[PDB]
Amino acid sequence: MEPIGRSLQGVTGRPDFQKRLEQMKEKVMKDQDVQAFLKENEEVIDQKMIEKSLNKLYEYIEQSKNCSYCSEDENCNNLLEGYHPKLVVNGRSIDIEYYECPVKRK
Ligand SMILES: [Zn+2]
Repeated sequence: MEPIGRSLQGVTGRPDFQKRLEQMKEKVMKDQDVQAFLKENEEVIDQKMIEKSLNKLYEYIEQSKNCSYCSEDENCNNLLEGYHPKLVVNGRSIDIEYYECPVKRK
């Protein structure tokens, strides 16, 4: 009833960096596309892979999920316009590839 080795002990190393870290960590695990991709490739992806590819997954959700080739969102700065970003597992790292907007097909 009395855990002698309580793991609830914060390491003294906690700069504002960790505040970003925990924020983005949650933010990534808060996006709907991420949920779908996670379970899609959960057999391949590991927890650590997520934290390693954190930057990618966070940049993924932060950018335009859609594209102006379909949406009238002119306020979204897209350079890979005509495409949409999707996550892909490449070895031990998760990358962001663009697939062509299906709206190009009628
Ligand atoms: Zn589109």
